Amino acid sequence: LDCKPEFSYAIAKDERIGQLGAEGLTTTWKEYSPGMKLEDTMVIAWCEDGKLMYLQRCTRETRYLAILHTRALPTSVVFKKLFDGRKQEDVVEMDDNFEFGLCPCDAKPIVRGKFNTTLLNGPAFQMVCPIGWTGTVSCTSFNMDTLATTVVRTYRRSKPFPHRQGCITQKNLGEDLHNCILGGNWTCVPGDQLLYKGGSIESCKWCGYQFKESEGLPHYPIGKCKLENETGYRLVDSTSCNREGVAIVPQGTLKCKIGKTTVQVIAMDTKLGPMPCRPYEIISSTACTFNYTKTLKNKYFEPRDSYFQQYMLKGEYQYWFDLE
Amino acid sequence: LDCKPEFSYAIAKDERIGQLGAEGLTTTWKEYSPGMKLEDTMVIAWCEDGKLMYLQRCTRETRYLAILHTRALPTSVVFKKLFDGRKQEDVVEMDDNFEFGLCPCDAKPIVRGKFNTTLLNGPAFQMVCPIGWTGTVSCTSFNMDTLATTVVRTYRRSKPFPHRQGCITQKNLGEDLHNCILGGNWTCVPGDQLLYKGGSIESCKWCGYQFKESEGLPHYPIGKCKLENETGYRLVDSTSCNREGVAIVPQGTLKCKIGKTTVQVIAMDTKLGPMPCRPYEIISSTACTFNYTKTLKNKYFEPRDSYFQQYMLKGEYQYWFDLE
Ligand SMILES: *[C@@H]1O[C@H](CO)[C@@H](O[C@@H]2O[C@H](CO)[C@@H](O)[C@H](O)[C@H]2NC(C)=O)[C@H](O)[C@H]1NC(C)=O
Ligand SMILES: *[C@@H]1O[C@H](CO)[C@@H](O[C@@H]2O[C@H](CO)[C@@H](O)[C@H](O)[C@H]2NC(C)=O)[C@H](O)[C@H]1NC(C)=O
Ligand SMILES: *[C@@H]1O[C@H](CO)[C@@H](O[C@@H]2O[C@H](CO)[C@@H](O)[C@H](O)[C@H]2NC(C)=O)[C@H](O)[C@H]1NC(C)=O
Ligand SMILES: *[C@@H]1O[C@H](CO)[C@@H](O[C@@H]2O[C@H](CO)[C@@H](O)[C@H](O)[C@H]2NC(C)=O)[C@H](O)[C@H]1NC(C)=O
Ligand SMILES: *[C@@H]1O[C@H](CO)[C@@H](O[C@@H]2O[C@H](CO)[C@@H](O)[C@H](O)[C@H]2NC(C)=O)[C@H](O)[C@H]1NC(C)=O
Ligand SMILES: *[C@@H]1O[C@H](CO)[C@@H](O[C@@H]2O[C@H](CO)[C@@H](O)[C@H](O)[C@H]2NC(C)=O)[C@H](O)[C@H]1NC(C)=O
Ligand SMILES: *[C@@H]1O[C@H](CO)[C@@H](O[C@@H]2O[C@H](CO)[C@@H](O)[C@H](O)[C@H]2NC(C)=O)[C@H](O)[C@H]1NC(C)=O
Ligand SMILES: *[C@@H]1O[C@H](CO)[C@@H](O[C@@H]2O[C@H](CO)[C@@H](O)[C@H](O)[C@H]2NC(C)=O)[C@H](O)[C@H]1NC(C)=O
Repeated sequence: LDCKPEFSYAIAKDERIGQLGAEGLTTTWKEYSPGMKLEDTMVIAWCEDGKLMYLQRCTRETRYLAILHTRALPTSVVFKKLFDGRKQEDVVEMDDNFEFGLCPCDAKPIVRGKFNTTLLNGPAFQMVCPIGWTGTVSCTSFNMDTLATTVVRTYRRSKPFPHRQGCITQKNLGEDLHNCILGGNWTCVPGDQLLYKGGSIESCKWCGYQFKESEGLPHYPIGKCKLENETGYRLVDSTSCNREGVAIVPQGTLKCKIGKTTVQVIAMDTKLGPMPCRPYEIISSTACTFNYTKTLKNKYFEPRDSYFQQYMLKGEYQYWFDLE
Repeated sequence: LDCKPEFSYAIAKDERIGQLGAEGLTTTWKEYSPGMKLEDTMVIAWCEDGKLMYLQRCTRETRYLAILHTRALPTSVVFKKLFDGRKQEDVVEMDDNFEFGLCPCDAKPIVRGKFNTTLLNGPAFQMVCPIGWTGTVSCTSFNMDTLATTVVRTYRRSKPFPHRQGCITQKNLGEDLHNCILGGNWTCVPGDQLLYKGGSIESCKWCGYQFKESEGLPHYPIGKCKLENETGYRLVDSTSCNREGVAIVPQGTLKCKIGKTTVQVIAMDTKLGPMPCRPYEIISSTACTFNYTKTLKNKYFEPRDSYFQQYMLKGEYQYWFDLE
């Protein structure tokens, strides 16, 4: 129903009309206002403009609204029931996208469940992205004198939630993007690393050396490589950090160049082998004239010398020759 | 009977006195000399005391002495029979030293034997180095009236002549020494070249090029090689004058060396190989400097470039490199 300009209103717990008037009032009478509001310990209620509304502020006892025309007789009071009255204890199965929770009887939540995924604002409470959640939250309360304590209402989740609104489901552990197995924003219980489905890429990391462009590598992209918009690295390819006896590493022993990047490399074997990377510092010194560079045991950089149609190789250095 | 002063004497074959003299006369009449001698092709006589004595120089024709008294009629001569005219024949086996032949009755020899080995000086003849000859010369004689013809004596050699101290048994052709199967000085009917059983060589000939010294060959000596007492070459070996895909000839196409000697040489193939023979002229041309020479497509002379531990080959030239 609604409220009307010329009536008195009050609330009541039972309709019992005693001799003198309404017997079971909880409140004092109240004459109309466009936005009048009425108040007790089991309910609040309100009129807009133009309409009767309420918000049960606990639910153990049953409450009816009393109404009595301002002039009319006390024993003439009329009751429409606003919420039913029952006790004790509950369960509320929380729907797949249940988010904002709200306990009743100024009662503090107790959280049993799989993981942490909660925001407690007093007896209010909230599931922040509990994707993959199970547990049961019981709004209990404790008596200080007697150390007994008891619950009003349980909210059950036997089946795990699925995904939802703005629930970020990918975290950085160090520099690597990692999945979120369960939960979303900050309840991320992280998983396996993210694999590269595709995308316009900015940067590749391999063997502990970070590259921009296709140039020099067995293929591009390779190693692990991160997107422009994003923060961390997605897996791609675990190509081994060795290129036929010559392995590329942090530490030593001579420096060549891939694409634009510096690189250190050490040789594992001493047989004839191709250096993977283009070389660093090419030093010259026509009669016969010759450029050369430093190398490893038996390892040849391209290009071959045209003149001797071959890679030309003392033992430490690889040479190139022009004869006039 | 006897020769007296008041007579003339001559000799006759037939006892015939025809009209105007004797007919059978093989002389001109000889006036008495104390020591007159009469001579013809059958017999020769002499008067020593006035008594007569003669020595037949052949048997076949029967002869007389003619005697005409220096006054007398020609038609009155007389004759004494000096000796009879038996026509018999003999046969003669020549000593192993047999050397010089002699037919009798002014009789042409005609010769049957193995080869050419005779000098013919009318009715006498000569065997020049008849080494290993066999045959029969026979001193035949014609008659133009009767067209029969006959021999007086056959000289036989059934068994072949051995060699005989004074006969040269090896002929020189080109610069090659050659045996005489049959003959000696200029009757040499030559044979195979001489095999070199041993002795000091002055010069070897291999592949059309003359070597003095053991240096730079499979061994020494080799090919064909001529001794210090001699004039031409005895065969020793015939090592193939093509060497590991590269062959050595008169004309073309570049000149390497062995011992002190020049050698022309052509390529048998292209697939890599070893020469063998040092090279002609090494042309030089400080930082790096480089000596080199010309060569054969993929063929290398010794020694390698030490500095690269390998053979050093652009395509027509072999190089050696100095970084000091
Ligand atoms: C469960 O999740 C939240 C994550 O945000 C944690 O909230 C913090 O709780 C600590 C209590 O130890 C408080 O001091 C902070 O006020 C909260 N911080 C933030 C950023 O929210 C909560 O503690 C987690 N539960 C744990 C770690 O047991
Ligand atoms: C998880 O985080 C994201 C990003 O911070 C949240 O999405 C933004 O939330 C703000 C509110 O502050 C709104 O303006 C938009 O909905 C988002 N921002 C923009 C620019 O679009 C998301 O709501 C978070 N989820 C939680 C906390 O559960
Ligand atoms: C950065 O960019 C990639 C590639 O565009 C983003 O991937 C998008 O996100 C959705 C799912 O969240 C994918 O299905 C689509 O492929 C992408 N959408 C569009 C419109 O391109 C990725 O999420 C971004 N990473 C961030 C913001 O960290
Ligand atoms: C050795 O280094 C020199 C530089 O001093 C190279 O010189 C190049 O040679 C060409 C002609 O052959 C010149 O026209 C260019 O100006 C030079 N190019 C560059 C990129 O500098 C020489 O070719 C080098 N030899 C090698 C790499 O074997
Ligand atoms: C023995 O004597 C004569 C004269 O020397 C040889 O006659 C030769 O025979 C050839 C036939 O091949 C004729 O053409 C010539 O009349 C002769 N030629 C030469 C080169 O002598 C006879 O053959 C001699 N016996 C030989 C050479 O073995
Ligand atoms: C071949 O010719 C030579 C000389 O022109 C002859 O020489 C004689 O023979 C011996 C060899 O036994 C040589 O030592 C001497 O030159 C000569 N010796 C004497 C003792 O005079 C050789 O006999 C000739 N043979 C012929 C033509 O048949
Ligand atoms: C040059 O010397 C050789 C080797 O010595 C001579 O061969 C000799 O001759 C006889 C046969 O005539 C061989 O059986 C012997 O081997 C050699 N005899 C001696 C004593 O060494 C060859 O005849 C000579 N060549 C000439 C003179 O032209
Ligand atoms: C290139 O030719 C010259 C000859 O002019 C060689 O130089 C000689 O070799 C030694 C040591 O190698 C040098 O010390 C001398 O100056 C030269 N000696 C004589 C006697 O000339 C050079 O070694 C040759 N390089 C080659 C063949 O690779």
